[PDB]
Amino acid sequence: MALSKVKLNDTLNKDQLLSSSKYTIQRSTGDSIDTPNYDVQKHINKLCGMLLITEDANHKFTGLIGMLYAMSRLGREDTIKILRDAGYHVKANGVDVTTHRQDINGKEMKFEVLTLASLTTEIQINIEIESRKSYKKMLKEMGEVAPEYRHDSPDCGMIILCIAALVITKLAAGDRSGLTAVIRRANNVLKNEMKRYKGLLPKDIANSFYEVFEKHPHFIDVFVHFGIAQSSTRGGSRVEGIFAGLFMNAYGAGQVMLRWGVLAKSVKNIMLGHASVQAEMEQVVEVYEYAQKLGGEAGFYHILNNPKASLLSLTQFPHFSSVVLGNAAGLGIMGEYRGTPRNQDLYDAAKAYAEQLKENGV
Amino acid sequence: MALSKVKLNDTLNKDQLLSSSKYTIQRSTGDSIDTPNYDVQKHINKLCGMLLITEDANHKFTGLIGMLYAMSRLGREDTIKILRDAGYHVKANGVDVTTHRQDINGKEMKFEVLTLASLTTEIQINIEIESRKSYKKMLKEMGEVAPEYRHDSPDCGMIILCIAALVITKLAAGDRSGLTAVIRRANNVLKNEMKRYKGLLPKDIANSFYEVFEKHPHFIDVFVHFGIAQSSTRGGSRVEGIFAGLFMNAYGAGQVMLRWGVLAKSVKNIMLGHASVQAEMEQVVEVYEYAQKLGGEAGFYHILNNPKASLLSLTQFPHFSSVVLGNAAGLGIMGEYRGTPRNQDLYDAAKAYAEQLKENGV
Amino acid sequence: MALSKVKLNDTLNKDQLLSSSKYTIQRSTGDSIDTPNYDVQKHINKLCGMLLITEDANHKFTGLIGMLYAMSRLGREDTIKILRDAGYHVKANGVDVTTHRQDINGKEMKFEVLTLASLTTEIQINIEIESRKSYKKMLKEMGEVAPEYRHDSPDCGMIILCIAALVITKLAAGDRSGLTAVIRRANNVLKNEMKRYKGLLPKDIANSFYEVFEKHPHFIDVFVHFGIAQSSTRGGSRVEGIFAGLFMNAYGAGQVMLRWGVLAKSVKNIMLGHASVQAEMEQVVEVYEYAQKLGGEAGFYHILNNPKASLLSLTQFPHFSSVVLGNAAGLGIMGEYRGTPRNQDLYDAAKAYAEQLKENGV
Amino acid sequence: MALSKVKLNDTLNKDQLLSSSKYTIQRSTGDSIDTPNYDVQKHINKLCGMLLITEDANHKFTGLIGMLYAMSRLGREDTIKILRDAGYHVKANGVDVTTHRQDINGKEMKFEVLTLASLTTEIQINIEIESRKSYKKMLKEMGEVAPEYRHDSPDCGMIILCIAALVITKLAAGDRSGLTAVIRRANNVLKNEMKRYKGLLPKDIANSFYEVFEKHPHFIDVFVHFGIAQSSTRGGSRVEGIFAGLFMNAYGAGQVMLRWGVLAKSVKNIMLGHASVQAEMEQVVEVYEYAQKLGGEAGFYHILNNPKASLLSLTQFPHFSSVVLGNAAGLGIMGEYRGTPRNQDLYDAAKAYAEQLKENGV
Amino acid sequence: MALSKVKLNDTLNKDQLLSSSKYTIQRSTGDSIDTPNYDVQKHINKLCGMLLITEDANHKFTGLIGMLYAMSRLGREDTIKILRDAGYHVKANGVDVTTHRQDINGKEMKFEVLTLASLTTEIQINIEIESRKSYKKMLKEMGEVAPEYRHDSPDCGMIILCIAALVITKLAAGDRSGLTAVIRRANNVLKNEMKRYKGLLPKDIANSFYEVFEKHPHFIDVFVHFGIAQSSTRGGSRVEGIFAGLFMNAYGAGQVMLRWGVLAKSVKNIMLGHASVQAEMEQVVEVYEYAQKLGGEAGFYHILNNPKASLLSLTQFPHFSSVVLGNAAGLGIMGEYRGTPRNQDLYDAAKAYAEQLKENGV
RNA sequence: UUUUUUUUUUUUUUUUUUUUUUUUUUUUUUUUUUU
Repeated sequence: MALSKVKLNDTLNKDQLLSSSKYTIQRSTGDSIDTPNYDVQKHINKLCGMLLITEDANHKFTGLIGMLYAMSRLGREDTIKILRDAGYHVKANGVDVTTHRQDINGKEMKFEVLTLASLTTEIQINIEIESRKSYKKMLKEMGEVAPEYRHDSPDCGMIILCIAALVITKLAAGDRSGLTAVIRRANNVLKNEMKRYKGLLPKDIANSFYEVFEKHPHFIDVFVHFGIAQSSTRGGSRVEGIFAGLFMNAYGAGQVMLRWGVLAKSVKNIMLGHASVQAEMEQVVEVYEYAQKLGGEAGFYHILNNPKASLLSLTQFPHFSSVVLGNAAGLGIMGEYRGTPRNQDLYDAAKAYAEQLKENGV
Repeated sequence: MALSKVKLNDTLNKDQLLSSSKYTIQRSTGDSIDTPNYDVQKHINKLCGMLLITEDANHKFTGLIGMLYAMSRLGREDTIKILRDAGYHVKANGVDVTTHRQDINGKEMKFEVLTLASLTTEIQINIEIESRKSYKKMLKEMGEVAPEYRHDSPDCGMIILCIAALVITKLAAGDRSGLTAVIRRANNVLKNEMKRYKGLLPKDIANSFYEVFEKHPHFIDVFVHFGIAQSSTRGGSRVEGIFAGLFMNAYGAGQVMLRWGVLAKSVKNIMLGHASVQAEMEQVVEVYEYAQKLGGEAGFYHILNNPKASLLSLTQFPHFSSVVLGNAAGLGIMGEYRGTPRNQDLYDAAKAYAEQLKENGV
Repeated sequence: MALSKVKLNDTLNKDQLLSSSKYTIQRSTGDSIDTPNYDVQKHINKLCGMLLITEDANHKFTGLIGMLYAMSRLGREDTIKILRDAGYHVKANGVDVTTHRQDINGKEMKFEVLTLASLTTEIQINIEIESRKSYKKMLKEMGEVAPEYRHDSPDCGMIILCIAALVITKLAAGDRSGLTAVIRRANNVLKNEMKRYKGLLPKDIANSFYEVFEKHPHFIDVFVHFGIAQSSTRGGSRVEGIFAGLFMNAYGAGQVMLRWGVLAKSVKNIMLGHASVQAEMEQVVEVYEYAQKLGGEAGFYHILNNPKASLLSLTQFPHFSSVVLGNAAGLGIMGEYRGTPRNQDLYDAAKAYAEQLKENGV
Repeated sequence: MALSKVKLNDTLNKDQLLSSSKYTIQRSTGDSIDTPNYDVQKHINKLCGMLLITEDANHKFTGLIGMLYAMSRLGREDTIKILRDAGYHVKANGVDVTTHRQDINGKEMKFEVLTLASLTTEIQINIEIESRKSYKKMLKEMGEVAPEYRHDSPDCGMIILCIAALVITKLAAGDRSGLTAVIRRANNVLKNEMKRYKGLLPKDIANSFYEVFEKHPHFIDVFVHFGIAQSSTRGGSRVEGIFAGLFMNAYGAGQVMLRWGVLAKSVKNIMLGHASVQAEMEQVVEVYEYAQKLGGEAGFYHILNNPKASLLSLTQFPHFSSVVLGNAAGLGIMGEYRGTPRNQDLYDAAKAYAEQLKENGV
Repeated sequence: MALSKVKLNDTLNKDQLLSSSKYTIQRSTGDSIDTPNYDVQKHINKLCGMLLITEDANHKFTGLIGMLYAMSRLGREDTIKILRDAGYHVKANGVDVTTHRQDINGKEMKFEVLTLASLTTEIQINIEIESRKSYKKMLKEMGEVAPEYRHDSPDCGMIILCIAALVITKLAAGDRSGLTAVIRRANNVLKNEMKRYKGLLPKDIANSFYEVFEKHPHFIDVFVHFGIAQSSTRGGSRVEGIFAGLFMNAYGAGQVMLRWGVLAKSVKNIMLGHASVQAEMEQVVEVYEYAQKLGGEAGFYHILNNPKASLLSLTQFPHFSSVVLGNAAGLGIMGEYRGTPRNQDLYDAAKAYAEQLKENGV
């Protein structure tokens, strides 16, 4: 009857507001960050292969190198386009290949290097020298190495970006907490690669990536759109296939409570007949409809500092949050989720109901 | 049938009337309030950092200083634009950096200061001296301070503006009543900051802000639009993140009764079958439609002296107001809302119904 | 079918007729009523403050003084404009500040006074003397008065105009009947002001205002447009905000029956199925449409002698009027509305239905 | 299809014909009827006040006197203009104030009188003498009379013109039939006036007015336009409002059948499905459209001998007239309307239907 | 498509033809018919009053006398103008008042008479003598007669012209057939006049008028334009309104079939789907458009011998005429219209349909 | 060929207004596991 139209869609109104605000704040530093093109991908892959075959190398700039691989795989104009869509005021320090001369210990030698505002030909040739030394050492004691053991093979950048995906998985919390689980998974898979190569320091690579993402954030959006584009394609090697599964596994972070609530719904937890949640039913329905409307680009918000993610938190609905938490904990799956309820009574009640309901499960 | 068009939209008619009145009253004082630009933000941030690291400093002009930070972050032309939209007759006393000479206790020293019609180089250098003294004292007994303990770090203005948001939350009542809850929340959060710095007098900062807002009101609109613009952006630090959540938490003040009425609706309180509210159903529906039409810019009205807010008060609908109050109190959530009903009988009846309905909740 | 166009819009035809009549009657007295400008507002506010702080003063010309405050706040040209729109033939006796010399009891003293065709410097200095005497008396027995206790504060004219709004509320009846309710409300609010000052004689002020409005009517339109303009603004204090709520509360006088009819509609009173009102349905619909078309400037008609208000009276529809009256009385809200129905049977029937319907209200 | 344009608008054709006839008949008597101006209004009001305060005076020329008041309130040029628009051949015997000398019973006294072609200074001084005598008698037995009891007050002419409006109400029939209802309505109100003054002979005033309107007709148009102009104004008193309501109540005389037909339509009387009225539907629609087109100046036709009023009579549509009559009589509101139907069967049928439909009205 | 322009407007072509024929036939008798002016109207009215008050007078020349009254009311120049527009070759025998001497039975007496080429002073004085005799007889047996019983009153000519209008009503047939209905109506009205006077022989007056119109036709056009001019005026009495209504009632004679066809259309007679009338639809539409174009001066054609009236006869459309006749007769309103159809089958069919449709009328 | 009957219009009731009433007032950052 007439009551049905008594409503208030504060969420939609906030959305409209933040979408149309008429004003803007600016930093506009004016940086001149680099951007390569399709050409130097081969040199970069060879470099990553050297840095992989070499043992115990200081995997410091590895995350940077992988981001450069990504930008080269993408394209100058496309990178610039997404950056301008993101709203930046930066420039394109074009990259250029060149030879470097160095009288190494009484020998003039040619050295393939790239001009950059962040790299140094010194460390480049150091890397190349160490790779050459341990590579000839590897040639010793067997006579020859396979093609799948040398820097020339093409899967190196994808191997690094797999770890990058493992890190962007847990960057939601992003406090160097999930490093242990990251290492655990990276050893659970990639065993073939860990035996085929040796310059694999997962902890060091992850720390490097953490530093990179903590300082320069725009690489986040870069890597995101790169992974999305790579997934949409159907081409690539075995590593590219695993990479896509890993990347997509990190969909929908900072949104777990919604799915757990759907879970407790599908289990038919009795406690939802309580008036204290039957009230909030309306608003929770409305936010669910909002998420359904947004559809695709919904899971990657909390990855970023996108301000519209705060809407999708049921922490403001304490009774609902607490009952869902109690249900999931009674199911014995909330391993170490450092959350908290509000109505401890409802939490304990739902937990007791669930554990009672499971043991007598036919 | 024919009865459906018997209507009278007094609210819309009042809206049209006040929108088009043909006349205006003016004060037009002719003040020459200052306005900085993007340049001096660094000096101001350093100043706020000094005033933060220093202990037990008289946080008197801190609210003013934060407003100056805000105007500098915004822009001269934008501030002037919003002021003219607000309908002011003021001028732009441009700010200028300069050095000040002072033979401090037998030593001529240079002193970074800004010409202003509100500030004094004397108190500026006093602040700087006190900061330097306690900073070298902090350098004692440890040997060195971290970069996150010195005035040079960039989060100071945002730290102050967080408290500013906590204050504009309760400025709706605006009688220095919510100061206790403000302090409570400011200690519930910002514990990291309270340990990282020491010049934190929340009560004093809040009193300063109260004085500032009580005297000069235009800073209200300034701070509002500033927070809105900052929220719409996404590029920010952790402090900028917390600030946006805090600011948005103060959306929709002086409108709580609408949401509580929606609550009592969603609970299906039996008492709304009463004819004495079935009558007023029409007008309450109409005002709800008006609010839905206005959409976004609806919650910030009561923050201001905007005259159109008086429409959105259901106090003129006594039966509806009383039943909603009784329902919410029966739910045991109306903590200390100093309201009053009219039909005490309906109030008590709804409260009894609700408390009866909760205890037997399955 | 063809019957739908059988119609007769006597209301619209009367409207057109009275709008275009080709002739006019004139009085054209040729008065020289005064008009100040923005300058003397401060002196007038100080005068009102004196007349407020002084005790038991004969609040005789207070309504006149408040109207002068209003004209000064408005502007000479604007007052003249609205008067010419109202169709007057008066002149502008310009006001001028000056000093007056008077050897008070052996002392020559200067006296701030304004030349006027209504005021006298004698009574002006009498007021000032009494204010000074009781002000120094107030300074006794405490040592000092606060700034919010002296004539210098700026809220005096608004304080008077609040009572003016309370009076123009009930001026529709305008027979000195609502004075009791006026006093009741004026004591229900303004308690802070009644304790902060003492020259508050609400009955005397109201009688003064009644005399003023009974004699000079043009001040009615003046005060109306003044209140409208003040409400549209936002820059104001507590008193200014209260004033606007009070003024707007008097919207739509002599039109209560329409809203009560809407009420009885929303309650679905069974008696409207009667043919004796199903007939008049058409004309009542038409007048409702006329009111909806006029929209804003509809509620202030009965305040004035505007001749077009007689249309908006359902007294000519006796059956409808009587049923609405009976319904509202059965709801027990028609307190003392000295009205009368025509069909006493329908009146009693609707009342019985309503009271039957309320007691069994679920 | 093609049938829709088979039409014949005899009404419009008659209208065009009578509007353009090329010829004219003339009487052109050449009278020299008087016309005053704004000056003598005060003397005339004093005279009417004398004739009101005096008891049992022969209210013979009172209607004439009121018409003179009206012409004085209007203006010489305006009266002449409307008369020439009406198509007269008369002159303007200008009025002039003067003193008259008369040795009353051994005393020479001055007597304010006006030269006129219809008045006599003798009867003027007789009136003044009688007023003076009973006025001093009224001064006896109380000591003093109020200002609202003497001839000097300004509402006398309006008091007379109220009765004039009551008479022009029923002048449509204009056979001295409605005198009883007129007296009843003069006692329904004006009770305050009947107690405040005593020279009130409603029957005598009405007979005087009847004589005046029966002889001189042009005063009809005069009084009409006067009332219209007075209504359009707003500046007035209680008597002025009363008068306007009374005057407008006489709008639309000799047109009641149209409104009663609209009534029977809005009730949905079943009998209109009869073919014998479905036929005449077209012409009745056409005349209704004609009336809607004329709009405003439609109700005052039957007041005059304007020849175009005969169009707006549904007596020529016997079936429609009879069914409407039967419906209205079945509603029990056609009190004493001395009409007649044609199809007595349809009349009785509709009456039976209506009375059947009312008693079972839910 | 192309077929729409296949047309033939024989009616318009005949109209153009008869309008422009280039030739003329003439009689040009050269008569010297009289014409009075405004002066003798009073004498003529007195004469008619004598001839009315006198009993059983031979109302032989009464129609002539009334026509002379009409010409006197019109004007010499205007009569001559309309006659020349009608295309006559006559002269103006001016009328002149004079006294006649006659030694009546031994008494020389003065006798008011007018020189005329049709009248005789002998019969004039005979009329006057008879009037005087029966007038003094009327003075007997009551003592005095009222002013509304003597020849001096002014309504006599209008009283005669009312009967003249009743006759010109039925002159369309003009075979002394409608005399009975004429007498019936003349007794249905004018009862007041029939009791107030006695020289009223309606049959004799009508026979006189028939003779006059049968012999001299130009008086027809005279009387027509006179009635039209009198109707357009408004300044009149009861007899004038009566006369105008009567005159206008005779509008549109010899055109009844058009209106009856419109009637049968508005009833939606099924038989018009027949192809035999769907064919003639075009031409009947065209003549209807022609009549609509002519507009006003359309109804008075058949009154005259104007040759253009033969167009407006649907007798040449036999199927349409017969179906309309059958419809109207089935409605039971074609009382005694001595017409005839052509398609008797269609006539009977439509009649049966109509009478079937009426009895079952809801 | 054409035309073809019926008929003046008006008629009752009635000024309008009339009550109650400033609004605000509470709590709250969000994220956190497994593949």
